[PDB]
Amino acid sequence: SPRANDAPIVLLHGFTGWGREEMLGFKYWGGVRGDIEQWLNDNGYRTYTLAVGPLSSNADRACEAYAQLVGGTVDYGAAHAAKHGHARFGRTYPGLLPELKRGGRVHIIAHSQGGQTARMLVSLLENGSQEEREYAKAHNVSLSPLFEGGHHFVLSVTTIATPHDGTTLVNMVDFTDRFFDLQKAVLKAAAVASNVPYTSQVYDFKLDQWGLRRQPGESFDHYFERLKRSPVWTSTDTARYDLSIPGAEKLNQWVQASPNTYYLSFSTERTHRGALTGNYYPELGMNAFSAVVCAPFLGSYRNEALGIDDRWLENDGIVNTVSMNGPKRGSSDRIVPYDGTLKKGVWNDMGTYNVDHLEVIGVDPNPSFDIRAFYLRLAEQLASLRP
Ligand SMILES: [Ca+2]
Ligand SMILES: [Zn+2]
Repeated sequence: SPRANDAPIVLLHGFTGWGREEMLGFKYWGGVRGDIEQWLNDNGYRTYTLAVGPLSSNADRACEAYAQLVGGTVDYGAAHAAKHGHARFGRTYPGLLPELKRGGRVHIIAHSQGGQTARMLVSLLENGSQEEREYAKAHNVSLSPLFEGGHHFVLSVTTIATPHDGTTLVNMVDFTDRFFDLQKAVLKAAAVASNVPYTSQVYDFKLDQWGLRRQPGESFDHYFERLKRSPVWTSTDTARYDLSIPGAEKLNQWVQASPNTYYLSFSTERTHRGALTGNYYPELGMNAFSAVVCAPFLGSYRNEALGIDDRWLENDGIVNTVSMNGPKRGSSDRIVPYDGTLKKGVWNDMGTYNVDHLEVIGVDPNPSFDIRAFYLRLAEQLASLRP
């Protein structure tokens, strides 16, 4: 497979994922195994890392990704912003790859939620947003080029353990919510952290658009009343909604595979099936948090009404394996098993790997998994793609 393009690679993390300047240099992409970006760069593959909202909707993360790539101030869209009640504009970036404005292409490699974000970015680049176009013209406000349509700079999207159909882990959270609302707890924690010096050097929640921080002149009384009125607490404009079974399908109904882009999917499992129940159980070696908290639910929760059947029980500790090969629920995308030749406009299913959600990015150890070879082989396939 000879090298047919020299397009750069960008890495795109999933839910909770953090940038290279965060977490004391402990890399999301590589974890305890090393630095994946550096492995790629060392082997002749130009690679950069994106850092978007760890807890934000794919829509918000897509706009952030766009800005970080070509440069400029993040623009969530006037219509979207009005609808969800958060700021329209966000952070300002100088641009990682302005060449993309001048005919350059890029490969995106994404993990978990990042796969949803990457699909959405491609859809927005290709087709823009009709709602944002109409709103801008109707109200006479500016429009981000992201919503124009007619941009084609993404050559490939690779997803690793992505919940294209959602994960039933959100269903567990729906149950737990009755006694412990996890979304609200995390947001309250982020609101506190926003007021504490230095914390964002360790972990940057990137929730500026909700204004969780006390503003310069603001009394605690004003602040508290202002926070009480924020729509953020019960918003569906979050990663949680997009990761859920209903939310992922909603995403799938408009975010489709572009005919100009190669899509690769990698699936993951770290479980074994019980002979009597057909339930799936975490293998020894699965990271402890997933093994105790998530895997038991993922491997036993059924909802025949929703079409959550026995096929949903195999998992990698965070996401149901069947969700990973490509979007299916509410989707018209085609998914084909890899046959030695990568095809445009369809999901190339590259197979299922016996590795858990965190092991596949090296955050959890697994000496049996040759993670270097995994990513270098992937880079070689992407470089083989004919533009
Ligand atoms: Ca492990
Ligand atoms: Zn938003």
